[PDB]
Order: sequence, then C-alpha cells, then structure tokens
Amino acid sequence: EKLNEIGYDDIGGCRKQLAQIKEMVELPLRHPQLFKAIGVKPPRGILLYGPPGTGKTLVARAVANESGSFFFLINGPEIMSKLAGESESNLRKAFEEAEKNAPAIIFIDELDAIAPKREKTHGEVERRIVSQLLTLMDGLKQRSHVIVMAATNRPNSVDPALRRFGRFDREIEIGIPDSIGRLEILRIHTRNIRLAEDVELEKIANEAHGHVGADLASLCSEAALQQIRNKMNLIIDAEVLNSLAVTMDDFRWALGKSNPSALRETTVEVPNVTWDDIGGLENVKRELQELVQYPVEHPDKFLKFGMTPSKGVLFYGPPGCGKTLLAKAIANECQANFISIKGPELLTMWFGANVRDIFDKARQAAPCVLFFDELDSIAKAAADRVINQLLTEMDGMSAKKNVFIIGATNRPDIIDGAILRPGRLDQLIYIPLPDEASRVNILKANLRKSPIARDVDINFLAKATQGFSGADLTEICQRACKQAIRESIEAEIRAESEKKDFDPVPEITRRHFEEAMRFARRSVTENDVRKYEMFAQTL
Amino acid sequence: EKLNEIGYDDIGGCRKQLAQIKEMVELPLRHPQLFKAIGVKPPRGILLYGPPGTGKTLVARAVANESGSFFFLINGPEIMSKLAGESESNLRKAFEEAEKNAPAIIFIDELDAIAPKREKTHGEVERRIVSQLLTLMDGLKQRSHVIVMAATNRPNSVDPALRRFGRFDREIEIGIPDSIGRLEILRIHTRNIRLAEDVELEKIANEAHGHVGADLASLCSEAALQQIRNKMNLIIDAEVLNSLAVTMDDFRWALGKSNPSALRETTVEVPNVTWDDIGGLENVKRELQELVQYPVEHPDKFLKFGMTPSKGVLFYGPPGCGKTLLAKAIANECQANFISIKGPELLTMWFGANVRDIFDKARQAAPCVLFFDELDSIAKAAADRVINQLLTEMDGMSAKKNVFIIGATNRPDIIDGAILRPGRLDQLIYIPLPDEASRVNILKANLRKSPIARDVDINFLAKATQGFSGADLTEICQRACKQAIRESIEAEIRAESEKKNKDFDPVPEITRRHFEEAMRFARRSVTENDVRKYEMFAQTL
Ligand SMILES: Cc1cc2c(C(N)=O)cccc2n1-c1nc2c(c(NCc3ccccc3)n1)COCC2
Ligand SMILES: Cc1cc2c(C(N)=O)cccc2n1-c1nc2c(c(NCc3ccccc3)n1)COCC2
Repeated sequence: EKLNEIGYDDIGGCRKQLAQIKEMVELPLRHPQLFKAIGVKPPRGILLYGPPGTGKTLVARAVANESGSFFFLINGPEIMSKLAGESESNLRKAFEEAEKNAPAIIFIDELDAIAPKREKTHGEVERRIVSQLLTLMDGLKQRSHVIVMAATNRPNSVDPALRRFGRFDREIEIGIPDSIGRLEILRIHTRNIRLAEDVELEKIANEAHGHVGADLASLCSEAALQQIRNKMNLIIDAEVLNSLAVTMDDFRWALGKSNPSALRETTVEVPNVTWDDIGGLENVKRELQELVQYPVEHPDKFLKFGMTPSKGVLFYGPPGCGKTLLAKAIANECQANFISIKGPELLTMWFGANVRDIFDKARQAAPCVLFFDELDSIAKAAADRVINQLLTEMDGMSAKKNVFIIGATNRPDIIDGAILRPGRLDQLIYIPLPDEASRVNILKANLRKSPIARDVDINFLAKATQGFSGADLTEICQRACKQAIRESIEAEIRAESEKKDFDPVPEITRRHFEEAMRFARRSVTENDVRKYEMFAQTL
Repeated sequence: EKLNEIGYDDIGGCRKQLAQIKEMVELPLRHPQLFKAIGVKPPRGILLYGPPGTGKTLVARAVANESGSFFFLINGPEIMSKLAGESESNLRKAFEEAEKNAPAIIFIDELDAIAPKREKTHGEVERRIVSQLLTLMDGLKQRSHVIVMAATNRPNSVDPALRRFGRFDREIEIGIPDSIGRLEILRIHTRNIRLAEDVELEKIANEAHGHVGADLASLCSEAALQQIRNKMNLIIDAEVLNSLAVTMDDFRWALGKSNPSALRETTVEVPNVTWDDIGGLENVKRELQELVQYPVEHPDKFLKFGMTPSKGVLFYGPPGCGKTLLAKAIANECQANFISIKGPELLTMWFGANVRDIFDKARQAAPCVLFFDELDSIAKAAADRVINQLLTEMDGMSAKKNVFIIGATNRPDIIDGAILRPGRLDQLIYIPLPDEASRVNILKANLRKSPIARDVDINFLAKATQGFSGADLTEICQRACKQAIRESIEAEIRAESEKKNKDFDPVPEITRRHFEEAMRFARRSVTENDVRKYEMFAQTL
C-alpha cells in the first residue's frame, strides 16, 4: 500500500523537473483562484520523455498524492490488450471518472503504445483508439481541472496529431541523473537495505556512469547478493543473519560487473573544470570570456550597446591540447550546461534527423555550450546531408537563446568554408601547445590520484618538456606509472620467493620519471605549428 | 458560451484572409439576390491551410456568426473514432441537417484525417468514408445555400479527388502572422490578463519572430506565471492579489524562454528597408527600377508599347555587399511581397515538389520578389533534380503575374548556363563593393541601436574604408562594441573593489578610441584580384 504514500522525496534524480512539474500542476490544482485571477491557463497535457528506467512513471503519482488530486492510471499495454470496444470503453470511462472526481490526474504510461505513428498502425481498431484519444483530449474542458500526464520513450514515437497546441503542448525530459541524482537514487534504494559503516555512497554515485535509477536498483541488489555469497559460501544461523550488511567492496564488485543501459545516451551537466585548473592560455581565456561569459552573465550591457553576440567559435589547434577542457571551463565559468558530441557518434546515429534532436535538447537546457568534437568528419568539404542539417539548424538558432556552438578541429584547412561564414561559426580561436603553467597543470592533473615522491619536481618536468603536447605529457606520466607498477610487482614476487618497507615502492620516484622522459618524443612537428599559425590568414 | 459570440475581432493575424473570406461567404449568404442577378456562383468548398495554431479553426465560426448562418461542426478525430456505420451516419446527418437549416456552414476541422492520401488508407472502412464524403460534396445543388469549409495542415495531404473543381476549388492560406498581426494576437489574448502600465505590447510583437497565434498564448500564460513566481517567492494576502500585474520584464523573460513552433516556416511580407537607407548603388537602382517597379507600378505603359517585362534577375558580386537588402528595397518600393529562400534550405527540405510549392506560394502572394540566395548551391553546373524543377517552373511561369525571381550569387562563373538563357534569368546586375555613400549607411545601420559618442565621425570612417566589403564594416563595429563592453565590465569590477574599500555610468558610449583600435586590425576581405574577376564576368559569358 506504499503507492498512496509515494511523494517527491521518494523519486530520485529529477529534482529540477520535479520542481518544474510541481509549479505546473500542484499550484493550479491547489490555488486555482490565483491563476484564474491573473489569467494563466494550467497545462492540459504534459508529456514526459527520456531513457527507460529513469523514474518518470512515479512522477505523476507523486504529484497527484502531494497535491491531493485523484489519480487514474491508463496503462497502454492494458488498454491495447482488450477487444475493439472494451479499449475505447476503458478510455472513455477513465476520462469520465477523472472529470467526475476533479481535480484529477490521468497518466497514460505508454502513450507510444496507444498512439504510435500513423504509419505503424496498419489497422482500423488502432486508428479508432487513436482518434478516440484525440477526441477525449479535445473533450476535456479548460476549466475541468483534469490534467493528463503521459510518458514515452521518445516524443517522436507519438503520433504528431497528439502534439498539437491543444493536446500535448508541454514536454518535460527526465534524462540521465547526474552524480547528485545518482546519490539521491542510491539513498532511496538503500533505505531498507542494511549498509555497513564503511560504505561511502558518494563515491559509488560518482563512479557509476550511464546509470539510471533502475540500474542503481540492480546495483544495490547485486551488492546484496555478493554479501550473501561471501557470508554464505563459508556458511541458517540467526547471529550470522543479523551480521549481514553490504560492505563497500561488494558495491565496487557490483559496479564493476554492472552493465548500465544509459552509457550510449548523451549527458547534460555543468562541468566541474574550473578555469583555475587550465592554468595559462590567457589569450584564449580573454577571447572565450568575451564570446561566452559576457553574453550570459551581463546581457544588460549587450542590450545597452545594441550588439547581438556571435554564437559560434571554432577551436583549431594541434591534437592533444585540451580543447574539450577549455570548452568545459568556459561552460563552468558561466554555469552553463555542456553537451559533447563526437563526429563518429553523429555519423553512426545518422546511419542508424537526430542533428535537430541535439540542438532541440540544447535549446531545452539552460544557457549551454554545444561542443562538437571533430568537425572535419562532418564538414569534410551521406555527409552532404548532415552538413546541411547542421548549417540550417545554425541558421535557425536565434542568437538571443544563449546556445553557443563550439566546434573543435585538429585539421582546420579541410573544413568546408560554408560553416565559417559570418553568422554560422566565424570566431576562429587558436589553441596552441600548452605553455609552462599549462604544462605544470597538465602534469598535476595526470598525477592527481597517483602518489608521487617528494623528490619529484613537476615544475622541472614542465620546464624540460617545452614543446610537448598534452598527449605527450600524459604518455610520460603513464610510462612512469607503468614502470612503478613493474617495480612493485617485481618486489612483491621477490618477497614471495624469499619467504621460502612493508610497501617497497609506495610512491613514484624521480628515477621512474627520468626513465620515462629519456624516451619521450615530440608529437607535433614544428612544421605543423607553423602551418596552424598561417591558417588564420590563409582563409 | 463564448462560442456563439466569436466574431471577426476575436481572431488574430488573418486580417487579409478574413476580409477575403468575408466577401466569399458572408456577402452571398447575406444578399443572395445581388450575386444571382449578375450570375456569380458562390463557392462550394473553401479549404483553409497553414501551420498549426494560426487560428483557422475559429474563422469558420466567425464567418458563420457574423453572417447569421447555421454552424455545424465536423471533427476528423470524432468521425474516425466511431464504428464503420456510425461514422458514415454522422457525415450524412451533418449534411442532411445543414440543408434543412440553410443558410449554413459545415466546417471539417481535420479534413486530412477523414480523407488522407489514397496511398495511406490501407483499409476498406476508411475508403468508404472518403467516397461518402465525395458523394455528399457532389450532392450539393448549387442552390442549397450550404457552404463547406475545411482545415488542413498542408493541402497535399488531402486526397486529390477532393480538390477537383466541384468539391474544394478555393484554397486560402492562413500563414505565420506578421508584426501587425502579432500585436493583434497579443491584444486579444490579454483582454482578461491584467497588465502593468509599463508594458509596450508593440515591442514584444516585433521581437516575437516565428510565433503563431497559439504560441503567443503561451507567452502570455508564461509571462503571467513569471509574475506569480516573483511575488510568491517574495511571499495569500488579498492585497497582494490585487497588485499582481504582468510587467514587461516578465514578457521579455517569457520571450527568451519561448520556443516558437514556426521558426522554420517561411515568411511572406513587404520589407521595411526603404531605398533611402540603401544610400548609393544608384546604377543598381535604375536597373532594378526598370525591371521590378515600372512593370508593377505602371502596367499601362508596358501594354501601350507592347513589351513583356523580363521576370528574372541575377545578382552577382563580392560576398557581403548587401545583395539581399537590395532585393528587399525594390520590393518595398513596389509594395511587393518578399520570399527569401536559402540554398541550404532547399536541399534540406528536398532530402526530407517543394520547389513547386515555393513558386505556388509566390503566385498566391501579391506582386512578389522570390529571392534565391546562394543559387550556386543549386545551379552547381540529387541537385540535378532540383535544378530541372526550378528550370521548368520558371518556363511555366507566365510573365504577366508580376512575380520576379532574383538570384544572388557570390561565384557566378559556377552557375549553370541553362538558368542564364534568355527565357528565365536573362538579366545580370553587378553589385560592387559599397561606395562612399553606401558605406556611411552600412555603419549607420550597424550603430543604429548603439549609443555612440559625439566625437565619432561616421563620415570619416567611410572615407577611410575605401575597399572594405559590407561584412568588413560590420566586423569593425562589432569589435568597437566588443571592446566598449569590455571597458564597461572591467570598470564595474573596479568599482566593486573600490566600493569594498570605502560618473554613474563609466563608459556610456562607444568613444572615438574604441573605433580607432578596431580599425587598426581591420583588413580587406575582397582582394583586388577578385574585384577584377567579377568585372570580366559580364563579357566572359
Ligand atoms: C589530464 C590532462 C590531459 C590533457 C591533455 C592531453 N591531450 O593529454 C591536453 C590538455 C589538458 C590535459 N589534461 C588536463 N586535465 C585537467 C586539467 C588540466 N589543466 C591544464 C590544461 C587544461 C586545458 C588545456 C590545457 C592544459 N589538464 C585541469 O582540470 C582538470 C582536468
Ligand atoms: C547591417 C548591415 C550589414 C550589411 C552587410 C554585411 N555584409 O553584413 C552588407 C550590406 C549592408 C549591410 N547592412 C545594412 N543594413 C541596412 C542598411 C544598410 N545600409 C545601406 C546598404 C544596404 C545594402 C548594401 C549596401 C548598403 N546596411 C540600410 O537599411 C537598413 C538595413
């Protein structure tokens, strides 16, 4: 009987959308007088879409329960699992009961099942039920106090006729939870499971990438199974039963063996790469501040001076110089959402229309940076369709919506000149090989989690490199760590053999870094650097 | 019960169409004696089409109510939601009840639902309804005084059989409202909502691009919701309730977060770019006047001299010289509609016939200037299909309908010579880099909204920038504005630091210094070689 007690606190990583739906639904159903007085018309149909398992199904019940409304549930499979007349009778009865017991919420859990695309019907009963649903949606009066909520995997799966301005006009996306949402879901799912004192659910939430709420429930279940195995493979005994608590190692094992279902779905989040970490690149700092931070933080100045900000940059520069991190940092300084799209991903999804989906999602998000990772794959100069999609979508993106498109290219001389036209992406910014401070910061980011020895002078390594790209520094650090692991394992084997300095190699010593450096080679030739300098004028 | 009172004043941005429909429907059904005497036959079927949310659904009721006729409504979803026999029984009862209570209007709301394309039926019950609808539409007796009206998203969706000369012969398009129509919509949706005295609804309309009437209802709803947020967050005191009025800052917030449904719908409007703003380019003014204005303003002299005007023009010149604006300006001087089509758009829509749709809309519009920007992406010399469609449409377009096709190209040498034949696009006009007079207006147009300091000599900059293209001038001003914003934001930060230690506006205008810095890095974007190449094209062809 927990259904009647499902509240907002019992739903996981949809805090922003939960607040939005609260404002949309609860307030009109709790204080109709205010909205009627001012004139606001509460929404008729709210469609929720997103990856499966997010928890969008519980949102309608939570809203109804905490607003005191009546809740009638319409399950698409249930209505489509009945005869030709009984399904229509059930739809009509649901709407009639909702009208009788207003204020009320009708929840169509699988709207895609009831009303798929008209091309997929291939029947008369299905089209009849679709038309009946349309009529009932039109039947509901503006002042009946019945709010029809719906859930679907993808909004494009619903018949377009249902998305008219009178039937389903508001669409809210319940996407993949962030780390805070993941922690909330894990806390919700562990209220009954007994947890050991050594579990840090924050770390588990931060590590689980691509995990939706159902995936986290599976994670907790598998962790409990692992604990039972550990305490049962050796051993029924009441004392042992009371000593059964999920330890952190069990959670780590479950996470390692967990195959999340939302790894392939794009993430929208505010990156935590503060510009204090990027270090130098201060010319790029100033340019990106002028191009992104000022339009978002101080719209008043732009309105005062009557300048429409340009919403398009191109990050051209040698490979492995942290263009993605620069985009993330400029997103963070503005507290702007960040969306990262790789060329292979776009081509693969096109092979499997979705160019407009990502821009629509960017519009959904608050002021955001839409970072395309390799634009030569799309703008080579099959791809002739994606290029035009992108160009037209940029040509239709109003400059006042605060969506900044930042495309990165290692090879800028191949990009089609159409993209670089004024008003599309005409803000060429050059990202050079990291300077001294940038190199120190790269080496410190690489060695953040690695215990280094005090004798190691990171500043000396940065000074010595003087030309290495970022990937080169990462390779140097990885070589040093590999040699350290090689020494640790050799010492462990020697200790085992001698059985017939508890930790002989606890930190990476200066010798490891020296040996790694001896074989280091520059990856960006001076000719390449000269070539990238001339592109600013060759265009 | 407001349905019985829906008039013409309660519908939004369809002022032109409503007047057209008023003559078509209200006048015959009000004075049948006059039309019968001369011999006019009032229309049988009027198919209203356009993007969703325009307000075409209320037109039938407004026409019926004002003319006193009987209004019987038919809903596509409703009829197709019933059994095989009841759906047909309702169609026949709708027309049977209409003839009984004539004069009357039958409004089919979703004609695409009842009568989709014959290839989409894939059933027997559905195909019986289509045929039943056809029979009823052909059973009207031209004296029954019953007028059928229909609404559809696109006319091509309807079964072609319904669009014969006896069933649905008149099609009226209710499209995206223009700025005046947006204000009509923004004033009918605000009759009940209380508004603050600081609200200038005219400004919101001119900024609401791509907003259909339904979308403008979301703006008002969102704007009022914003006011509740502001007052509720500060907070149900009755005094506060009476002080709840939508302020303009709320509207601007709503407009920023509003995602209009019709941003991708093409616009038909008369541009406001008067030729007095284009400045010079006077050798282009004479040629454009001889080809667009005189045929439209003075048809008499063309008939008197027996000359058929050439309906095609090609604009070729260096990039960023305001070719589009010149096309807009001549349209304004003729009060002609202007349709701008981009090369990328035509290919994108073709991948997703539509060439014939652009021309058909041009024909429906009053004397029109159909601009084809980037005609080098279509006439490159997939695309082979689009060029032929464009090539055939021009040939099949009678020169007497006052529709002019202007094609702008930055690279004319690539254009296929088929388009440049004497039949369709036979006139070439060269738009050069802006001259001294024009460069003054380009700078003025850019700095129209920007408060400039009196020490700035706009004339001096134009004299200095002899050779700069239009985009080069625009870049200079933006750099001036960009730098001006920087000195304003840094001054604010310095003020904050000084405030902690203890000229209201530090930089109120773009000083002469800001322009000086921008000009130093400014570089010409059209090489002297490129200018020479364009000159030789007139003879190379
Ligand atoms: C771990 C790592 C690899 C890498 C690479 C690379 N091709 O291996 C390139 C650029 C930055 C890189 N970082 C890196 N990663 C981070 C930071 C940071 N700071 C310096 C920097 C940043 C952007 C840009 C330049 C230099 N650098 C600071 O934020 C945390 C992560
Ligand atoms: C804002 C703007 C940008 C721009 C560009 C450009 N490459 O961005 C090219 C030509 C004119 C341009 N304008 C512009 N825009 C306007 C005007 C005007 N001056 C006269 C003119 C027109 C076309 C041509 C020459 C000179 N210039 C005057 O009418 C109002 C709008």
